[PDB]
Amino acid sequence: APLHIDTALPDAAQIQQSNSWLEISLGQFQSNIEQFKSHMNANTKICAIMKADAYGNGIRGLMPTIIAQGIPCVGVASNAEARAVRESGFKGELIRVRSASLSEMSSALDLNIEELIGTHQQALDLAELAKQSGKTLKVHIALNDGGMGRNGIDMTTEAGKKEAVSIATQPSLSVVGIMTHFPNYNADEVRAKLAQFKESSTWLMQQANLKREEITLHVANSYTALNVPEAQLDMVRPGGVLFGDLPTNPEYPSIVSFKTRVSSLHHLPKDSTVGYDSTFTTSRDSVLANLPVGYSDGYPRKMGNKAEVLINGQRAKVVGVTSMNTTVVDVTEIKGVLPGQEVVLFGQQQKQSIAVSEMENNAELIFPELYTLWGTSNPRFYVKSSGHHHHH
Amino acid sequence: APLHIDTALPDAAQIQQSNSWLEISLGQFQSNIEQFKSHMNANTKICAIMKADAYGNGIRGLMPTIIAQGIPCVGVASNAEARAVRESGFKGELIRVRSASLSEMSSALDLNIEELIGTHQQALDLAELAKQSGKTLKVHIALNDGGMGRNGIDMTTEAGKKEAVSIATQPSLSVVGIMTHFPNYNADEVRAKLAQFKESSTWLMQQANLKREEITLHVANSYTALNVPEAQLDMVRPGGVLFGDLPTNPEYPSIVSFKTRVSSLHHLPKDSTVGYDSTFTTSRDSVLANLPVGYSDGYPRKMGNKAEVLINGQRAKVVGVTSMNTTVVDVTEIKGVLPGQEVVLFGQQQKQSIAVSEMENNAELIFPELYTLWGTSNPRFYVKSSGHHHHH
Ligand SMILES: *Cc1c(COP(=O)(O)O)cnc(C)c1O
Ligand SMILES: *Cc1c(COP(=O)(O)O)cnc(C)c1O
Ligand SMILES: [Cl-]
Ligand SMILES: [Cl-]
Repeated sequence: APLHIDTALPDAAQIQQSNSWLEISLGQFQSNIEQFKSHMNANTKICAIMKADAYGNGIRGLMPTIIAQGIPCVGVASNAEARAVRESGFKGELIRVRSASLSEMSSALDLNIEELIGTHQQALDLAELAKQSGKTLKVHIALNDGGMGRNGIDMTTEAGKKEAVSIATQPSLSVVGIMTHFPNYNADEVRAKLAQFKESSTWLMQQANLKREEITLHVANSYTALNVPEAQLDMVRPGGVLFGDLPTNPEYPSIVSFKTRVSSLHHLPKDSTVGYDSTFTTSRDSVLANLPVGYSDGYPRKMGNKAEVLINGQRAKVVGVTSMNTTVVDVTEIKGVLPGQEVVLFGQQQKQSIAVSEMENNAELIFPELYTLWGTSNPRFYVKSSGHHHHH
Repeated sequence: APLHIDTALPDAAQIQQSNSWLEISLGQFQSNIEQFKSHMNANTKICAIMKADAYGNGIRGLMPTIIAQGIPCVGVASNAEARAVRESGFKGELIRVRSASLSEMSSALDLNIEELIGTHQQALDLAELAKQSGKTLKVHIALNDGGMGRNGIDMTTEAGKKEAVSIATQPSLSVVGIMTHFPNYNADEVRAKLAQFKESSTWLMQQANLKREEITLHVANSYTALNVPEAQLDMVRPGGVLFGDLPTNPEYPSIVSFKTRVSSLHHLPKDSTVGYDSTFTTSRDSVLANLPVGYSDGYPRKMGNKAEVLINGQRAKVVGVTSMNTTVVDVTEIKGVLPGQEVVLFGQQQKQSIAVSEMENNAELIFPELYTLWGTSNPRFYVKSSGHHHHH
């Protein structure tokens, strides 16, 4: 992960001289949050999950919305993300959503992170950091009832139960949450595992003399929070749906668009090869648009000869394999194309749209594999537009 | 591409609290440059190609070597890269290796870039920038003899020849180079296309009254420079081989390693699922190492259930699909594993090594697709080690 998340929001001139960039719809983000909120039970609260620099969309540009919306908790993965969240002025609960090294945890003490632990050694290490800093550190215990086999303690054996109790009774730590996480979007499996989580967490709280009313039980990602409402419990952990990436729930549109512009227009006669390995050959006299985007910007090699981009409201085929920095598009039958025109690589333009399913099939990746690396490799511009006195 | 390339080189403490990072062997980079140099004809010179933030390896950390080695020319793609090169103090020739938008070219005027043009409109636009800035701008003309169908002017038709002459005779520009680029590593095809390039460039120089001895003819990437030596001409453009990524020439080892550390060690009984979609189930009581690296750091989802990582000098299988931020490894039969130990995701550790071919097969990507995004998504640490008074 990036060591530092750049502090400045790109301005319009900076975007103008960028090769490619992300346009983030702040109004769509606001709307997705409000829509999500409308489905949450009275007794739950929201922890907005902002790992991978807010799913590529950018923590620094999005935090003012999180604050305005009064969201009480934010989740992150890296220390740089935790810093960006605190630097926005956010004074709510900040949780880490993964296991983190002792070095990570120690360097983050001033950020007031609630770490996520699933092993005795993590508890011992944090207890020592607590002792050395003259305080009690707040932690969440990850349980393995969901079957992720990832950050949690499995309690299906005597040894696992014993280890869980040791975690939960560690001197110098305050257990503020107990959680699990589900591996798929199968509502019936989630319900079965939720029941087991209730049993395990109840048992653990009894053994460790924890007080139920002081513990936040949380298990739900975006899918679960909306589609298994009885799993909302004390707190939900939506990430993807806020950003409009919950495949089961298309009523939350994606907030991200990936754009570039036409740099130059080149005339190539019939029977001309394009790109490394000469995988495409023109069948007619052609006009090709040269775009200064390639796989080092996160537009994969596999897009070549498969994907279309949008130029002047029309679909144009990407021809030849993508280069490291450049993509070539066939604009022979698109009229009105000129250098400098905006190109949509993912998103909408006039009446055309590139679907997520379209991106995934062409890239042979899942959508978050694309957008998380878009976000480390391109500047973000936060577009704010609607009608009167309204966000979207 | 990133809007700004971070100015500071990560220090040791910063790396210690990073989740994952790249280790760049500066001695190997130095050695690759010196070895490459030893094969260059007396009459050629080197333009080190540093696009995509030096192929993920980092312009800022590598420029002092380029300067010490007296390399006369550097190539870049983005304005941020051009800035990072000039900010190192480099006062040699700086060329752009792709078509760039008018907005990019205009904002870069103070960087003294020699742009790469293949269309009349680019020539007209640059001539106007030259006029407005009260100078003559230096340019390279890209010709399409190599058949990339990308940044160049195709001259196989009367219209293409006429356009090439218009580019080459544009008032207020100084043509300092004429170039092409080859689409594959087929030495016989390269030789045939080289002959055609000589014919085309000779013809163009005659028509535009250019003086041969004032023009740098350049056609060779890494492969071509080493394997078709008659194509070295006046200047070569090696990128990949300097960084140790020339598949045909394994005698230039890769300079990059991708690392993380063991965050936590988890006991999971037989018949336990791991990861989203539960694609792996333990067949025995297991100990799993939780690593804080995932696909948002550039370690792809496809690595899961395929790849191995190196821990304590031993290969360990990645189990379950990679998460956005976390990877799980089976260390049941690896002794000596402890939290905090270094993990090699790509590179060497003791007597073990992960091959490039291994990475490509598992990721289903070509190597530069991996490392360019590693470099936008992780800090770089420049390791300097050898024996006495020597770089490597
Ligand atoms: C990322 C993640 C979330 C958010 O998941 P979505 O499916 O994007 O809503 C919540 N909790 C944990 C532990 C996660 O890793
Ligand atoms: C990137 C590129 C190079 C360097 O290519 P390698 O195969 O990495 O040596 C040289 N010239 C141009 C025009 C390029 O695009
Ligand atoms: Cl988990
Ligand atoms: Cl080219």
